Amino acid sequence: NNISKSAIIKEGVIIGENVTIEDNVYIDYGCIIRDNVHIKKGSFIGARSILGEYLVDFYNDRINKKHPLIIGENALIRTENVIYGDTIIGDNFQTGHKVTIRENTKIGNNVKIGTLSDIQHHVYIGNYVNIHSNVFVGEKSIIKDFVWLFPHVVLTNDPTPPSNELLGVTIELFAVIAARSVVLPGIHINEDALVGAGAVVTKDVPKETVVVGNPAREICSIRKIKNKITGEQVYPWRYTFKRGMPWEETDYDTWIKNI
Amino acid sequence: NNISKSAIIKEGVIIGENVTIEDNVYIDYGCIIRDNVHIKKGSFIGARSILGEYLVDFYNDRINKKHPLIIGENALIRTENVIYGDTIIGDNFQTGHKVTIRENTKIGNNVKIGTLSDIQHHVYIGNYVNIHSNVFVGEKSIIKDFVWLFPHVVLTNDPTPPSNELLGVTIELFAVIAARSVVLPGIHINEDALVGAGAVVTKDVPKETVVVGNPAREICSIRKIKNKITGEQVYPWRYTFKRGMPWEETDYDTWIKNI
Amino acid sequence: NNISKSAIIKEGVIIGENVTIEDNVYIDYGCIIRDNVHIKKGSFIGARSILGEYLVDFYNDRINKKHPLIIGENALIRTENVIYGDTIIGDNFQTGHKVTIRENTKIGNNVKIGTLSDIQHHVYIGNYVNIHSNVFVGEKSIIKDFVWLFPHVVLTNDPTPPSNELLGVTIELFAVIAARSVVLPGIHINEDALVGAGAVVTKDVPKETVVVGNPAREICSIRKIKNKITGEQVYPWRYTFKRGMPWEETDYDTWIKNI
Ligand SMILES: CC(C)(COP(=O)(O)OP(=O)(O)OC[C@H]1O[C@@H](n2cnc3c(N)ncnc32)[C@H](O)[C@@H]1OP(=O)(O)O)[C@@H](O)C(=O)NCCC(=O)NCCS
Ligand SMILES: CC(C)(COP(=O)(O)OP(=O)(O)OC[C@H]1O[C@@H](n2cnc3c(N)ncnc32)[C@H](O)[C@@H]1OP(=O)(O)O)[C@@H](O)C(=O)NCCC(=O)NCCS
Ligand SMILES: CC(C)(COP(=O)(O)OP(=O)(O)OC[C@H]1O[C@@H](n2cnc3c(N)ncnc32)[C@H](O)[C@@H]1OP(=O)(O)O)[C@@H](O)C(=O)NCCC(=O)NCCS
Ligand SMILES: Cc1cn([C@H]2C[C@H](O)[C@@H](COP(=O)(O)OP(=O)(O)O[C@H]3O[C@H](C)[C@H](O)[C@H](N)[C@H]3O)O2)c(=O)[nH]c1=O
Ligand SMILES: Cc1cn([C@H]2C[C@H](O)[C@@H](COP(=O)(O)OP(=O)(O)O[C@H]3O[C@H](C)[C@H](O)[C@H](N)[C@H]3O)O2)c(=O)[nH]c1=O
Ligand SMILES: Cc1cn([C@H]2C[C@H](O)[C@@H](COP(=O)(O)OP(=O)(O)O[C@H]3O[C@H](C)[C@H](O)[C@H](N)[C@H]3O)O2)c(=O)[nH]c1=O
Repeated sequence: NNISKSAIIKEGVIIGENVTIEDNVYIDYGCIIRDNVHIKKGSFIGARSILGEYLVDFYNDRINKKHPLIIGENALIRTENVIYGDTIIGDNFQTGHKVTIRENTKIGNNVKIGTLSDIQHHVYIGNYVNIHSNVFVGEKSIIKDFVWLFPHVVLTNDPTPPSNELLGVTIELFAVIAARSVVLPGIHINEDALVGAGAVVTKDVPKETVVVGNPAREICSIRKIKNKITGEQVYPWRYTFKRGMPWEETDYDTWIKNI
Repeated sequence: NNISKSAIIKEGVIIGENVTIEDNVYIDYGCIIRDNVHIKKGSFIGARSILGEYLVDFYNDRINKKHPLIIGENALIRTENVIYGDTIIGDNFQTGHKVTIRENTKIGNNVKIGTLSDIQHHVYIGNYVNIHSNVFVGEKSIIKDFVWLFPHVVLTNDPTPPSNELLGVTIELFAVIAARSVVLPGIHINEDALVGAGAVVTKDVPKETVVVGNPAREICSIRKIKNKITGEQVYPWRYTFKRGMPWEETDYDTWIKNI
Repeated sequence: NNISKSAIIKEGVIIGENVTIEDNVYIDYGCIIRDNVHIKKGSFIGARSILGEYLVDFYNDRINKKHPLIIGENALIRTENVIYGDTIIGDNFQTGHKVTIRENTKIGNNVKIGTLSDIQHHVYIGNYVNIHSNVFVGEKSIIKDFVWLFPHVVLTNDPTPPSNELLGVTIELFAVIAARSVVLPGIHINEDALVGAGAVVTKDVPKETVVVGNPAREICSIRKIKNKITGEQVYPWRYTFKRGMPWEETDYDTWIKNI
């Protein structure tokens, strides 16, 4: 192991082998840090979380194989998060409570995953992605930058279950999936699209389009939407909302010029 | 601190500062009692729960600020509940497992919150409220006395997400929201209304009215409903159901005369 | 107690009385094994799980009554599962994380229950049943062999809530309930039926029938369904899918001849 003198490791913490904990990481009461886990500088790991959780192969003979987990700098991981090995999480990651993240998954920077969320294996999550409470993200899902998944959203992948050939969902830049929506396997949700709350999305959703219902149906251009309090046009949301975004201190247009 | 000699504190328990535990409180294995938490007499706190959980400001510099949490008398809090500071919970509170309750929230007396439920910040819950399994209660929601939220209900608050101006839902006295229903932001569910299972509630629901569907539509007066086993009129439910209610030992009419 | 010399009991484990742990059982960090729990040979019990969790009667006077829990051979129980007393689980059981299983419940062999699932009391689950992530199974539900419940499915039981007379759902052999579906009380889902994702099932679903929508409506024979990748007829699924099934090494027809 390699643990920094500035790291704060509370009691009850259990540490395995081939563990690297950088500078100013704080590991709260009772976490279990299994083998092959690397936590980058400045991170906070919440009470009782279990990092580098066992992949299936461990159970064959109870011998833990090597499946490195890396968590980027300055994470703010809340209590009891369970994160599998063979996964990579970028910088400035934040979570709510009791989140579960599987193996062979990649999560970008400045991503937020809320309480109870369940990220399966072989998932791709980009940067500045916001996944709220109890969202189910099935294997093979691809979530592009700036997408928002509201509470209780479920992204599926078996088109005619149970079957052998899975098709993951792809959610393109800035699309928002409102709460309690379920997306069917292999569907493409296009850029700046809006899936209304509770929808059952059975077909691809075209860019800048709003769909609602079971089955979801297109009701209009996202541009038609007016803020309910101020009467202003809302979407694309990048010009009306910037809390926690990279253009927070400027404006989208200037920011995107620079990138 | 101030801990009663009659309190039973199991092992693994971790206690912070400015903690007050009254008489005959029982704190099960491994709970973490962070600073500024007051647990009233007779309460049971389940294994591994974490009380007075850190608000966001702690993370600025890892210095825990003062945000008192008070839990009323005779709570029956199950395992692994996470409850934030700056919140008040009344007497005879009961929970299921792994419930999460945020800050700046107020919960009345004789309230029940089930397994996995997630109560966000700035929520108001009255008395004799029953929230069943895995209900998501968003910030600014106002839940009046005697309301029932069935498993997987989700109360939302961002009308055109992501946006800055939130509108909480208000659920009036005795209304029942059946399972897997989602309520849109700022909706008013009126007294004795019934939201049928799985509904997507997009408009206010008038008193004593039953709505179903996606989007929910009024189908009839709640009074039209017959018990499926006995054929008797069901609603208002206060005259047909009294298990755990304050008129349990009498009758509604006599009881309400007295209050 | 009766604990095998071959059992591996990690630290932090807490064991009560009248506990029997067979040969080659492995109990991971911090589990709490309350009284009257019998874990059969070869089982793995994940970190921080709590087995033989207290029934309601304990709380009367904080005296734990006798409600035996038995877990069959070779379980693979993941972290933080909470399992009540007065319940029986068969052999080769596997779970995801943070699953909750209530009392007076019976679970067969080769059953899988995923992350966050919540099994209430007085539930019946047969063999080779697959319950995926965050499924809510209400009391009195009867789930027959080979049934699949996809993420976020919810089986209800109070027909006109809150009421006193509950009616459990019955899911017959091999039926599949797709994700985010809710089934109303007392409904019968017949053999080899398919409930499409997100459905609101308000009426019995006839054998080999596919229903979709809110409220769910019959759209066709399950036999009409073609695999989306291969174009082949999918159902009954027993002839097209066999991963983890008892006819995995043979074929259904030969297998069922033998049983
Ligand atoms: C997409 C959305 C913004 C559109 O709502 P809207 O602007 O209020 O649409 P309208 O109020 O103009 O209603 C338009 C019509 O579509 C219906 N409708 C609106 N949203 C619907 C939905 N999610 N599902 C089904 N029907 C819907 C309305 O009932 C109305 O139908 P009607 O007048 O014929 O009876 C809204 O459905 C939504 O999803 N809000 C997000 C809630 C959320 O999840 N926030 C994040 C979590 S806090
Ligand atoms: C509101 C409720 C009681 C009405 O159910 P109901 O009395 O069976 O209504 P009916 O059986 O008379 O059916 C009336 C019509 O409305 C439809 N309907 C009933 N409930 C519906 C629902 N929740 N969503 C959509 N449609 C619904 C029925 O299919 C029928 O339609 P149809 O005959 O044209 O095909 C029921 O929907 C419900 O919510 N039960 C609560 C289940 C629950 O969540 N319990 C608590 C958790 S245990
Ligand atoms: C039942 C199911 C297989 C049928 O999907 P399907 O074969 O794609 O049906 P189709 O694509 O031929 O679409 C048929 C029609 O029914 C509609 N439809 C399909 N599934 C629907 C659903 N779940 N709810 C409502 N409508 C649905 C389609 O939109 C189309 O309507 P339209 O053409 O008039 O606009 C699918 O709904 C489903 O449930 N897949 C399972 C997803 C899942 O939960 N997997 C397990 C978790 S990974
Ligand atoms: C900040 C914080 C978050 N969380 C969890 C709760 C949620 O599951 C997840 C995100 O919570 P958050 O307060 O950061 O919420 P936000 O992601 O900021 O979402 C808000 O803004 C959105 C645009 C929408 O308007 C939404 N309705 C609002 O809640 O993280 C905690 O558990 N504790 C915390 O202290
Ligand atoms: C009593 C008890 C409750 N709980 C959790 C389970 C649920 O999430 C929540 C409420 O469970 P509960 O048994 O007290 O159920 P109730 O609130 O009594 O709801 C029942 O009555 C309602 C009218 C409806 O008919 C409903 N379908 C029934 O389950 O608390 C436990 O985890 N363990 C327990 O021992
Ligand atoms: C194997 C495994 C499962 N689990 C949990 C995750 C789920 O909640 C539950 C089942 O996960 P699983 O990988 O065994 O999935 P399966 O039950 O194999 O389901 C797959 O195959 C089905 C036919 C459908 O195509 C489905 N979309 C696929 O995911 O157990 C873990 O937490 N860790 C694990 O390592």
